[PDB]
Amino acid sequence: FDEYEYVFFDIFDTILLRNVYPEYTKMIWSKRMSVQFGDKLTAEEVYQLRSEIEARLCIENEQSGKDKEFHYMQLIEQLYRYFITKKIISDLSIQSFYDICINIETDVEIGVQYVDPHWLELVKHIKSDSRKIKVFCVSDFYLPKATLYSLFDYHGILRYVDEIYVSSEILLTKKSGRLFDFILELHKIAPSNVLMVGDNEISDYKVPIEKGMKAYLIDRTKQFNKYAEHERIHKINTIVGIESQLIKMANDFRKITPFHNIIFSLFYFIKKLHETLVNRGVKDVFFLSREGEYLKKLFDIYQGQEGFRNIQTINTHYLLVSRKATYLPSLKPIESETFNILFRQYRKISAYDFLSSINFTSDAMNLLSTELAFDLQRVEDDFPTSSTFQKLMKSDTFRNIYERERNEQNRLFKKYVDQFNVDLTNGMHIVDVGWKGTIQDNLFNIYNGEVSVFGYYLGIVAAGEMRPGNDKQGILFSSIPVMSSYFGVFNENRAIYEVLLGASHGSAERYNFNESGKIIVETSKNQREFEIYKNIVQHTQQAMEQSFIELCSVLCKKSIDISKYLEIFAKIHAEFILNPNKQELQFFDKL
Ligand SMILES: [Cl-]
Ligand SMILES: [Mg+2]
Ligand SMILES: [Mg+2]
Repeated sequence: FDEYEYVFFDIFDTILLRNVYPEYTKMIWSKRMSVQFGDKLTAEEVYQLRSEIEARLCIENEQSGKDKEFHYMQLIEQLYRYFITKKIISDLSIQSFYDICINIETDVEIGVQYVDPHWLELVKHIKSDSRKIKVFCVSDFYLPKATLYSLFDYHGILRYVDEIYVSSEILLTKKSGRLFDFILELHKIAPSNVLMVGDNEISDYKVPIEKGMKAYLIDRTKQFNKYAEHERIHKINTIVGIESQLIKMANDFRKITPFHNIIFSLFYFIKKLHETLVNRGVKDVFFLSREGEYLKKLFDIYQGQEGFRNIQTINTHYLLVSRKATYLPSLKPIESETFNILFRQYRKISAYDFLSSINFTSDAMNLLSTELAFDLQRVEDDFPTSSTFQKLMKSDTFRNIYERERNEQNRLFKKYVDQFNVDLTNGMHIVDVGWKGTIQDNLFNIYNGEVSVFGYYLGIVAAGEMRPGNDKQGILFSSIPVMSSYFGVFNENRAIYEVLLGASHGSAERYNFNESGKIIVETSKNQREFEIYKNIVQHTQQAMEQSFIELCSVLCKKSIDISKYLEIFAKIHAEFILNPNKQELQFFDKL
């Protein structure tokens, strides 16, 4: 050994290593900023704008008596110029625009960074035994010192470091050597009492040796080869071999569970849905029972696999709703209600069917049938023109129970929603499989049009009562206004989505309070639907969760627009709908 008072460590590719090549973090930040601001600019246009500004400040700071370097606030101030002149931002000051910027990049770095385990035992040795050595960090970088304080604290290594010196705070670099002149002068260090340790031969050895310090150059040929082949594959707008990679990933999953490969469609839905919610500025989203239980499960996972930590993170809830629970409170007063939504698909029904669809109780059913001398069980060929329907509409007992239970369920459901701590002032944002968005039409009526409702569906084949304030969206496929690209692929045999997206509980029936006044949603326990999930759907739901993670490690933390490869997902989907092999068909009939 010699005898050093200070050990100076380079940061990047010395202490912190990246899963991606270092330039890819500005591309990922570019894609996430393009989603952040309304897709006004593409992921590549914001990235080109960052390049043009970064190399601009380098040349400008160079010939201002400073060194070739830029502070992060200088980049953000210029970005605020282009954004506000091109009308990309609105109601956004410079300070809040900086917050979104620095939080995307801080989460981006956190997602791909990892500390060198060799550096950990090393810095532990330095910070232990007995003789007291101080540990500094000198890095040529653009992020503020407070940002690298955050990263080191998050990695749990800031306890071994005593100072952090970044070229962005004083705009002096290790390359020019002036940053060394500043640290040695301020701290009053004798050069020969410093051991510099880094990966660059110029900035971490040649210049330190010239300044009088002892230096050690560690080898990174194995780490920079990993960056070399990763840059071969991941560019700003493409990933080479992504088609064969997905298709190969789709050949080995097929025997896991029957119809295991719709998980690729669900990943496209989850990834494009998230872009749409963040683009719309959505902070709260509701997943509808019961098909939405597994959809929320995958959406909560996805945000965790993308590294969303402090920005572009969405709170998700679970709204216990069913067609039956949401239709009654949405109706008009009996003087105007025609029940057309119920009569457009069901006509050959019984009074028991009708009184259950408008969600009457068995006591009301056992009183109306008993009072009006009709059979509750008897099914009619045309109920809207039936005698029993004409009897009910005229009966005052019906007319009493109708107004009482329509206004109560409306009051009880609305206070059930208030328990979720969501401000419907900006809008109620809902996600489901759908096809039609029936429940959404009910929800919008329940609030009497005072609440803007936004629907986001896996697929949409029927518009229903779409109108201003009642908006619907088909993420994977839609027929509004026109059929979207590859409509026939995902619409064909679309029943498998309802099968594989079963929930663990019963269907939502009605709303009432518990003991204290808090609203409890009663569910109908259908024993055979419970057995289907427990013994079949639940197992395949968790087997697809694992293949969903592997799709995440290949498609999360990238700069790609997922919509550019919908054809690849349409390809994979068709290979088991246009040719579903052997027993997969018999599994479909069982449930
Ligand atoms: Cl450096
Ligand atoms: Mg370095
Ligand atoms: Mg990692």
